[PDB]
Amino acid sequence: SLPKIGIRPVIDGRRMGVRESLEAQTMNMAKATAALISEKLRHACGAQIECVIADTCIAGMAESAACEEKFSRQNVGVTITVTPCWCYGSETIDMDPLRPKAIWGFNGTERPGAVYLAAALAAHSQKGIPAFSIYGHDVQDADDTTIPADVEEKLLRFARAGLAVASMKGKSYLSVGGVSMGIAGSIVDHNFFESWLGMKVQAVDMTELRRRIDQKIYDEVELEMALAWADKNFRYGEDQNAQHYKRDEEQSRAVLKESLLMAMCIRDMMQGNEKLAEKGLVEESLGYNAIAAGFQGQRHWTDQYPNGDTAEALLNSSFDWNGVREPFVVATENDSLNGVAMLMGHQLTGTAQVFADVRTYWSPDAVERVTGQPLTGLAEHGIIHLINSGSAALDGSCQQRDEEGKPTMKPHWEISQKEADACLAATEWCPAIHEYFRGGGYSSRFLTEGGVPFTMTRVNLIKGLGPVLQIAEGWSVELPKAMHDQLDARTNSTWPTTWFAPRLTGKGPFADVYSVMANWGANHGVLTIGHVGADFITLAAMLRIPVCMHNVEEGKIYRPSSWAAHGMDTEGQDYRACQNYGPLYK
Amino acid sequence: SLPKIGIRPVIDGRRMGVRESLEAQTMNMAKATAALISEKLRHACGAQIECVIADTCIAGMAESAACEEKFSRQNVGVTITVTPCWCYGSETIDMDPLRPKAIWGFNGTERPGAVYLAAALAAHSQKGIPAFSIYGHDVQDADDTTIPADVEEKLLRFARAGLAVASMKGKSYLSVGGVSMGIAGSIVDHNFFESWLGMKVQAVDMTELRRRIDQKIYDEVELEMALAWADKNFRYGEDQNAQHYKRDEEQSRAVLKESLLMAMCIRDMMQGNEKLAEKGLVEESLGYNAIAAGFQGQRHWTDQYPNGDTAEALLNSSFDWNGVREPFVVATENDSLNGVAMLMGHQLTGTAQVFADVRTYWSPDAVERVTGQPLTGLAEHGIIHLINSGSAALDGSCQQRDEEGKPTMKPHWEISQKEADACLAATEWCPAIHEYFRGGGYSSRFLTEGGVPFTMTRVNLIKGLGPVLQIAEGWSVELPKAMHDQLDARTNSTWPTTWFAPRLTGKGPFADVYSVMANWGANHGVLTIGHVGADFITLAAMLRIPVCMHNVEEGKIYRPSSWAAHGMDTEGQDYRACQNYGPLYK
Amino acid sequence: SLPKIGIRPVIDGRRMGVRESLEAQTMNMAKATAALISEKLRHACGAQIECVIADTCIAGMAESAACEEKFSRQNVGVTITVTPCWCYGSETIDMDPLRPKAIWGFNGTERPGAVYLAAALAAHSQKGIPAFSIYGHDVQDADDTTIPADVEEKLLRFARAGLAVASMKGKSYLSVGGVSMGIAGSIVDHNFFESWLGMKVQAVDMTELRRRIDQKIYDEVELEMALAWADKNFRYGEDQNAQHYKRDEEQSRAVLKESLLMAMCIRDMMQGNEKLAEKGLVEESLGYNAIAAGFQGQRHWTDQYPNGDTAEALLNSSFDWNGVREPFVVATENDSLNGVAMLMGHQLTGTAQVFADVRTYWSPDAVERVTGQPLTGLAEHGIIHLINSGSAALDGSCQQRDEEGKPTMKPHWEISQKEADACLAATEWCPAIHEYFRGGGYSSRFLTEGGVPFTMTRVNLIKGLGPVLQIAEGWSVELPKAMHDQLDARTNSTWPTTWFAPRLTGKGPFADVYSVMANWGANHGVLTIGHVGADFITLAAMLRIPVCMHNVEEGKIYRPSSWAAHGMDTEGQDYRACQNYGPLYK
Ligand SMILES: [Mn+2]
Ligand SMILES: [Mn+2]
Ligand SMILES: [Mn+2]
Repeated sequence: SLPKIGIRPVIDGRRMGVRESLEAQTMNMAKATAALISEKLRHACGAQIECVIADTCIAGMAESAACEEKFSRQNVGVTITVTPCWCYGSETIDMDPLRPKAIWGFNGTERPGAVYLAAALAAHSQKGIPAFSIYGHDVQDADDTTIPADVEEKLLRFARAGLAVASMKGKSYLSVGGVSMGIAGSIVDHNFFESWLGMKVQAVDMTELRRRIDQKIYDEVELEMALAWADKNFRYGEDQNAQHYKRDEEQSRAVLKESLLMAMCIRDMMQGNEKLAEKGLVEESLGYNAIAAGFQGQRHWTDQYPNGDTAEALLNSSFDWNGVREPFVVATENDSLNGVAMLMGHQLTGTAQVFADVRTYWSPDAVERVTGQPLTGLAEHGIIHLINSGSAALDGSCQQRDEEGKPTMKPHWEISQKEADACLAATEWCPAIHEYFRGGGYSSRFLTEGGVPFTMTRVNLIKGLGPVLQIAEGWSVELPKAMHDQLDARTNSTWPTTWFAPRLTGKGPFADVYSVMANWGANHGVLTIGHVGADFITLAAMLRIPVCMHNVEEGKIYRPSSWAAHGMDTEGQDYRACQNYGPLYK
Repeated sequence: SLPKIGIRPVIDGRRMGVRESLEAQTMNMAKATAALISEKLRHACGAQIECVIADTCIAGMAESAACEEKFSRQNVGVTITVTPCWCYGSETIDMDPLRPKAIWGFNGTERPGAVYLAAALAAHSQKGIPAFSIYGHDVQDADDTTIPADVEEKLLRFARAGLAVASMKGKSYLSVGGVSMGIAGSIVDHNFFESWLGMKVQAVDMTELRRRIDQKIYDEVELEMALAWADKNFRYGEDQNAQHYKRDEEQSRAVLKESLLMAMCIRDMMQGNEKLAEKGLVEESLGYNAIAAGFQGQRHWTDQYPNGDTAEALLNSSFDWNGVREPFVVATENDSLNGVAMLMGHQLTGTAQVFADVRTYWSPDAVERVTGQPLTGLAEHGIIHLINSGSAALDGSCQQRDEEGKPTMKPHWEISQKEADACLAATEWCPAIHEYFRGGGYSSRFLTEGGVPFTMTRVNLIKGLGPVLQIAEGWSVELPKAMHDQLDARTNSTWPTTWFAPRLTGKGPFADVYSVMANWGANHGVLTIGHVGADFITLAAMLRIPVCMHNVEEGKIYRPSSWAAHGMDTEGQDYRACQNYGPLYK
Repeated sequence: SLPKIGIRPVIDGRRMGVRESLEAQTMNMAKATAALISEKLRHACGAQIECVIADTCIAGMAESAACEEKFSRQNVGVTITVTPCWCYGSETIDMDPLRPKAIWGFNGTERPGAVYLAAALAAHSQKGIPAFSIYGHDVQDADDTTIPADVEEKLLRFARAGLAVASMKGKSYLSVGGVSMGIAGSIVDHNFFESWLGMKVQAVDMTELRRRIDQKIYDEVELEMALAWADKNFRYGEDQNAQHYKRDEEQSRAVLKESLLMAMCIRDMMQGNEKLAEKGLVEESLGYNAIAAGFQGQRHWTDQYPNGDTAEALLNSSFDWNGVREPFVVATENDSLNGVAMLMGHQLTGTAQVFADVRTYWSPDAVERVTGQPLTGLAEHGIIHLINSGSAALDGSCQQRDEEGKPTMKPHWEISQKEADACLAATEWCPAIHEYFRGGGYSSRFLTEGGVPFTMTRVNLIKGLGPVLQIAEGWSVELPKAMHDQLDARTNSTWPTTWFAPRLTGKGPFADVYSVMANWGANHGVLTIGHVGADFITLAAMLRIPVCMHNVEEGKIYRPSSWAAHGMDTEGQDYRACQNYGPLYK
């Protein structure tokens, strides 16, 4: 049952003509705002956002409380309060501390909603319930129905981030296994998930994965459909293994089968499968109500059974053998923390999220030193090498194209069947190397097209301080083939690659590309299509996660009004305010 | 809408006949629970309590999730989880912080439900979401359908209290005027109502009340119905005023009219009146969505107009000219902290609450000196005089008799109109003394019957500590008329009276009657009928208000299990645990 | 390298003869202490305790600085300062915050040790580093070298506990699996182990155990030995499974084989096995450096592979197919918190530890109702069924016997091989009930001999409060054969049983037997032989873990001096002391 947005039309309660004068414009402003969001935006799942409107305009507590009754029955997880006139501050505001809120005041003189806004905001900050401000840059006339650029931008950025918050609430992270090679992020912090995101964590031991394959706790016909799809579509790459370690044709397909079964069995665990009920396996059918998940893999799975690379790549992809669909969020090396970043990215943009190891920083001096060539253009100042250990969403090739014909990544509802297969055609599946993946496996190798805007994000936990976010907006570069193959042969050529250059501000961590990587707080990161830092920043305020690091333009910063009271400085305000309000849910 | 109780039947997840073998009993047990609550309990307003059972038994996150969706659209604000078997702990618990919750495990051996209870509870306190334990004293045979008596007490005590938490949530306290005569409780701490109770505060200047009377903003037909009704029933008391400050009948009619108007205009303010819409006054029709109020009175109102003595009495009573109805909660002198006690007591009992000033402690030495005869029986160790400034719930006369035919106060739905008139028959209406109340008034004078159990409660705000709760289970007593008459003349004989004897423990404040007076945290207190200390204590723990003074036996103290982990000592664990979890809402 | 005990003799600084008088006495008293300790105490593993003395006698900063670097060199985890004279306080105290320290002032008149003790403690508590205080009631003459009874208890109790804290520092807890059946204790909290105990947690997925048994990563020679032993010594009980679920003998051989192979494999993982390195399995030969360990089992392993009933039971015993050894600590269901109470139990007593489900409380009324008979003697007031879900240290049969020939448990170095076979011939190996344990297994069933004194303990984590300790001293009982069989039948007759009865104080949780269970913090607990509540209380205090529940007479309560400054109440002092000082390690 999807969350909804609740519009609260708010009004001057005084009569003898004043209320009746204002009613129509007020409710129409409400309607306007439903209209704007519902057409402009979608859930990440794909569905149409349903906005709920109060039965009458609110001018005080009786009317205000009817709305709450109407909203609770209707699962509203966000609200916007809209008005063109002055109304009675604290009597009319929304006091539920759990939901993100925003106040839109019509910037006018004849209709001075802007005035009420600043007062209703001051009530919010005084009662410890922060709210966002929507304030038009230019005074409009009282007979105008248009919505300016700025207002619409905020209205939408707000709603984009509010629907993310409410979508996580009440849902599960599924931890298939636990700690992978002492990686911090795989030490799943149930209190972080419960207190900040409002999630439950379900832990499942990887023998549960094994059990499902063996005891035939999957859809047997789907396996054949999957394999059929696998055969027609999968272009294989070079085996790189030592000769005595190679696998014959029959062994190679048993690996492949298992790999596919793992993908299937994980999905069955995350979201359930009615077919297993029919098949009689009634217990296993319900799933763990999980919108994100991790798979440990190394060391203990991959030292005997096939690595999860295929399964991870297919589940993070927008498409598979059953057609196009909304991508899953499955973290490799069970990196619950990178999964959070993915899950936010997913819910903010509706697109596939590229899991990525932050492998190498290529210094301009260093690249001249081994390729003989110069880093040129976007890579002038240095390059960074994003390359996961055998898995990534296939959407990352960027064979998807926009309307202007440039390479990009897109929502699942915007994706035609031809673009699905085009992305497969960019993908060669190289066997895993047996010293590390003794059970075998297949990598998904691709190269992300150059010149794509990307947002590198990461969430870390810092003892004594809590969770923090890191952001680095940038671009993928496309190096000369001569240079590329030699840095690729240099690293791990079996694996998917992305060349990333980050926007520099010449300040602090973004002074030079070196320090960007040097101030990263983990070996992993998530790549989200686009420049979305401004949207990420707003979500981190809503969760009261401060941002230790970002290159987003100061003008673009959008947070609850309460934050500005915590200081003029954009960074300093964030730590005090986050400390103040603390986690949302407990 | 009214709040509902969610019942969560929880079950072992495994099949092969295991879940099957239990579904029946586990479902039957939720139904038995909802039935009992629904039969033996009512809302404070007299409505039937609905209960919502989960669609399926719960064994994991997915079923648990669907219970939540069901519960959210159904306005449930209390849960009880029931099981007769072991289940999967943290997967199956209710996670919402803002709801009171309980767990009831079947004390069986074939059915080891208490073994899940113990694990679930440990889960709760590890995850900072405390919950109540319901464990039956005696092992029960698997086929037994009956609910033990000790289990019934706990279930009901929990429901009774939980409903009160959920009833206050989102309602208003209407403060009519500001501070009265420097009384701390008249400084309305808006944050306390928000954070602790989940209510809001509406402030109305008393000029508004004047305005309604001036501009005839009230159902005019009602007024002559009121006035008619009083003329038929109101006894009158001697004018203890001076000769020059006495009033001719014409003047007296003016105050009584006004005294009865205030009752109606305050009531109309608190909840609203559709008649006012019908007469064109659509703004005033609505009300402030208020379940409690307070009226300032002195000095600024009582120095010109008639005091609220009469209004307050009738409003807090369980009947008026329109017959027997659920009482209101209006605080004399705008004592919002006496308001809260009144509110809490009323929600726990359904009955009317007696506002009292805590006027005199009469020593046994002191009584013998002024009357020549000693206090005897229940008054053996001292008496405390409880007498409010002119007002009190007429039901406080205790003219009502119960099933065994002895003095009491019943929930309004067990009040026959015949009894209603007996409480009016024992009340004499006496004029206000002019020097204090210049605008005059009438004061409901009655004498409470002896031997009636009472609990006396107060809430107080201690800066740097928060809200605290005082409780004192005791008896009202009858004194010999000669004795009573002397002590009434010294104090105020136009004012209603109750002679209170607190039950002693011989320890702390309850070592003697003097100490009970001397520790009481304010000049005002509240009388709830019967011995309801246990219910208050439970309610207090649900709201995380520590209890600082009580004479309830140690076995009766019922609180979440987490409390026990903060220490064996019932006073020590309470402060520490209350310090830990803090106010419920923010 | 085990920790050592550092003994500090301290002396009056001043020379000119007086110092020189005391030097002989001062260190003769320190050598007595080192002799007393190493005579009456041994390490839990069996080794003799090594007491390092300071090279000189300490009288100022200079000598005390030498003594530390010597003490750092020798691995002392505990210090005991002794003296028979005045010395210079702030100059002579051990200042290392991590080591648990005690000070032993001699009670003489010519030799004023008492005075030094108070000034030293005062300096300690003023400098934030609590220490214990040893003081004899009765005064002794300076020529007397014998050490009195009461000083002996305080020295032994201190060193016994300080060694516990010392032995756990830097060691690891091995988590074989993740969360078991949503049990809080099996959500291993890494930061608890680290901060409070100075331990690490190593997480291994249960698939790694699979690999070791499938790829023969074990000693195959021992395996045959084990099977041989198993055939010779194992008695079997009857199969209580359904017929269609009964295993034939070919299957029962494999199930047994793997159960035993689990034992061996889990051991290897904990401490290393060098036979493996010879065998070319060098990486698996090191192990994880573990002094406790949890095994998850349900649900994921037990739904396809044989359970750990047998393995757990054999590892936690004081003997196996290689004869008598220091028992291991393996927690069933990966309940790490029960593991911690086992670890503590073990370190303090050197015995085996019994892991229990706190399954049923049998009120007198209940036992009369069902058996027709009444409980009697120690069982007079109630009885609590302690029964683990398949596995328990076989020592728990209490077939081992003491000097007088009374039932008991002994540390592994006082257990005759004849005794171990006694313990084993009390057992019968019942096959696992198929529907809970699909994979099979063998549940070690015995009946604990009555009259034995026992201590039940538990550790819980409370959000906002941190860890806490539960203690209940009592005895096991022996009921009439007829009564036992009625009670056992309906419960779980294939599983090991212990009838426990807690000493009642009349107060709080120990007012009666119902309360004991009712306030118990989890489904699980640990049985440690005898009445060692006094020991756990002392170890808790060194560990800064409040004691929320205990029935130890307060005469025996022994904690650091600083505690006394936090109040007279033996409970309030504790919570305040623990919140002040908090975890030893970060
Ligand atoms: Mn990696
Ligand atoms: Mn008063
Ligand atoms: Mn158990």
